Amino acid sequence: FLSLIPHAINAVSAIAKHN
Repeated sequence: FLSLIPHAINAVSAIAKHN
């Protein structure tokens, strides 16, 4: 459902947010 391109762009916040 295209729910793959906008997902990775969000995970980039977990890195930074996951510390």
